[PDB]
Amino acid sequence: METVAAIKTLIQQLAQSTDQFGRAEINDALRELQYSLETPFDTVMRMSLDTCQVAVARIGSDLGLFKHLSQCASPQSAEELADHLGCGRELMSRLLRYMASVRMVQQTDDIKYISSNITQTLAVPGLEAGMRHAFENLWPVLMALPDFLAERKYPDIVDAKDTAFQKAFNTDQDCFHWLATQPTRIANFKVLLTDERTPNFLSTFPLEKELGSWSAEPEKALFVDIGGGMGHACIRLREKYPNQPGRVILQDLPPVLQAAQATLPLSGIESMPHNFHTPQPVQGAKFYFLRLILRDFPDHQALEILQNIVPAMDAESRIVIDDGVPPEKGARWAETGTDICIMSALGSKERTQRQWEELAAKAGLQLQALYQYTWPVVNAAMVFSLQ
Amino acid sequence: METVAAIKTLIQQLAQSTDQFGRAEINDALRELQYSLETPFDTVMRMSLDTCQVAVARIGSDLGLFKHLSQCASPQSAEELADHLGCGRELMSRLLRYMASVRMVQQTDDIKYISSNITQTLAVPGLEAGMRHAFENLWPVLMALPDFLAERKYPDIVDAKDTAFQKAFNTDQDCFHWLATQPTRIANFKVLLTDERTPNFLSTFPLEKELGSWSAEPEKALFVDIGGGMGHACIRLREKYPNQPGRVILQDLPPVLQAAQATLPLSGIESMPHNFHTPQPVQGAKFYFLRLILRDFPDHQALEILQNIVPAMDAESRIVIDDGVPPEKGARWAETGTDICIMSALGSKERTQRQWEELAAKAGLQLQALYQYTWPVVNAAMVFSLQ
Ligand SMILES: C[S@@+](CC[C@H](N)C(=O)[O-])C[C@H]1O[C@@H](n2cnc3c(N)ncnc32)[C@H](O)[C@@H]1O
Ligand SMILES: C[S@@+](CC[C@H](N)C(=O)[O-])C[C@H]1O[C@@H](n2cnc3c(N)ncnc32)[C@H](O)[C@@H]1O
Ligand SMILES: CSC[C@H]1O[C@@H](n2cnc3c(N)ncnc32)[C@H](O)[C@@H]1O
Ligand SMILES: CSC[C@H]1O[C@@H](n2cnc3c(N)ncnc32)[C@H](O)[C@@H]1O
Repeated sequence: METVAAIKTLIQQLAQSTDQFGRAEINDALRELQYSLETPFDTVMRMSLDTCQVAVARIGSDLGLFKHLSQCASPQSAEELADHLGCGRELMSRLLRYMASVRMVQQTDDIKYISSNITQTLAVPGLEAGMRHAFENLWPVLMALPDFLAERKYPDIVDAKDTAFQKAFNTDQDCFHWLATQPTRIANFKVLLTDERTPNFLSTFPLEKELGSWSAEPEKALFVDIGGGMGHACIRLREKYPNQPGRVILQDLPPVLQAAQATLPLSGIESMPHNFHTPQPVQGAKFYFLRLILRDFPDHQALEILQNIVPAMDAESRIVIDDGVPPEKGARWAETGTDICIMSALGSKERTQRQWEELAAKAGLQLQALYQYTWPVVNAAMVFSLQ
Repeated sequence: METVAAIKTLIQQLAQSTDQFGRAEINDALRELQYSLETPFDTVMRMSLDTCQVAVARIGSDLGLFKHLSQCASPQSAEELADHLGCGRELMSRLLRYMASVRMVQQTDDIKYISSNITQTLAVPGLEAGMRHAFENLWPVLMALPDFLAERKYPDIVDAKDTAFQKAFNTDQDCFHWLATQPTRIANFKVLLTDERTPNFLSTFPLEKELGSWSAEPEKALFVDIGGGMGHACIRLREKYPNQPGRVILQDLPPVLQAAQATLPLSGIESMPHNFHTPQPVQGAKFYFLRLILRDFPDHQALEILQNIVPAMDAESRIVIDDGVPPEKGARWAETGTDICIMSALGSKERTQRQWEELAAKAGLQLQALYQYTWPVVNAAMVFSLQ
């Protein structure tokens, strides 16, 4: 209709007028409008059928469909794609019709297919690995959660070894120990670590202000990236602040450090094997950095991780927790759905600012500053000192 | 910000101004805009987390939360709901924060909780049963589909006994036969049958034109509702055309007829046990009516269902197929996701108009008229005659 076409034009123009945070606000508003305007039948159909997207994306990934379509220079028929990818022709046609209906691909007026933005996204290895993680790891845990809670009379989940994960995968191990026995899941996780989120904390972190008159002499450490994965934070730090002296150290387990060597700069960033359940070896660093680490642990274990760092700190040292800080009320779906998932798989939780401060106070830490860098979903670098 | 509030105001006014079909078009446009404006990370987070809605709706149903909240006269704290419903207080608080973020409930400015439109929807028994069906029946089949297809080198699914269902539930039975052996699932399906879709075919079906000079004597049947469930079509027919002569007959299996007695009118509608895989007993009826029946069967079995009716027809008899008629191109998510689901569970498929005509021609039937009654997703009463 002319009205819906005009709605689309105006929302597209408003989205172009603003920045990425304004666009995120607009998208959340579109979701709220959808939910408020759907009929009861629509609500049930949406909940029933939006499930299809993850399974169908998993199939397209298995087939290599999104990568292939992303590199195509002209629209492709369903028969061409089926023959190229080794898929039944009718199966491929039905899959593509569904995918086009949810913009996973685009369907042309002559019933051929081209890449959409979502096609290109699912072709990126790290983002593809995120979707595959949702299918193979998250889905079974969420499928097990309702009956787990029912059988246990709805307990408050507090223990990584006693949550829905153990029911879903028929094991008594916690998720992290179980994963070490699953090579294909490990391989997918290694690809998942190559995804770099944007924006990052350096977009708003006032580094020179927080540094003050800290001296890197004689040979002190500026930045210790604890569980840093591929070291993206270290790389971006050296990129934005190339002249700031001090050691920059990536700490992780040996297999992921080995994976990180391929893309690490030739010099300037150390790779130090370190298990963050053991005392922090680097003494007196300016910043001990924990990005998306503590969210994966219940309070008692997250506390242990902080307690292992505290003895290494001097008066100028800071622990920087870079993580989600959802609000007391009005939290968005992308910071509450995470909470349900990490509850069900890891026994952990999202933490408000007050909850972060309580946890850190148990380690003897005090919040000095908080630097938000995403909106409306809150990710922030929280700077803690001793006392 | 102010912009988001203005978008909501204007879209709400436009939605109020139009009818249900215009609102459905607007909602589809809002979904398309959301998908087109999300970031790559947003896409993966959405696919990862929208899954949570079905699991959390199942938990809320298990707790009786939506029915309870729907009958509350004031906002309720999370502690009050937890204590009343027998749920851990922190678990209840986290569940409610997530539900509020996806409008499954509403959160007030003082962090209490009231019903939303979706709360009320999930409190309705038939719609609740739809959500429970999505969780317990659809989700396992979709979880099994990618590896089923991979192990079988991506076959065209054509057989109700050889699809993802058999892997999901570790059985050689087809879905309907297996479900008949599962009493709790049967009970849920009986509640699901009490949901009546709106609008229905009588909103556009020119009954008097199709009847012509047809005579109901001697004791002939006007309308035979084959697999009619609770008999809603019979009830609405008698309601809209109370003076039209001719028997009106609800045909289904005995347990469903028994369930239907509670809500059936005291006179005017016959309850006749009949299995639609067997020859049709009522001879020379004007309309043999099949609503949302044939979509659940692959072509050879749907053909058998029609062939069991054809010998009962005289020259004035018509078979009326009331079902989805998705377009050749540009089909919507609510008529393609259905296709993927019924492929994976039942071996069946959605059918375009041309595919319906091919199938019916195998039974000796010819399309006379097609009366659409929903938009933009196509449901239509297709009228077939002999020859
Ligand atoms: C969320 S991932 C990567 C987060 C990373 N800081 C980032 O934002 O780029 C968590 C990281 O913690 C690492 N890790 C898990 N257990 C660890 C342990 N016991 N000691 C050190 N690192 C660990 C993983 O190998 C992984 O690289
Ligand atoms: C989609 S449901 C209800 C459809 C119904 N026409 C309506 O629109 O409400 C399918 C119906 O077919 C019935 N059914 C399933 N197998 C049947 C059979 N073999 N013979 C007769 N009815 C059957 C079920 O009991 C159910 O009522
Ligand atoms: C976008 S990739 C991260 C997504 O997967 C979920 N997730 C990530 N890592 C884990 C993990 N180790 N265990 C359980 N869920 C996870 C998070 O809720 C998020 O939605
Ligand atoms: C509102 S319920 C409609 C849903 O029922 C689903 N469905 C799949 N198999 C069956 C079945 N055997 N019985 C009833 N509904 C089913 C379809 O996928 C559709 O999304």
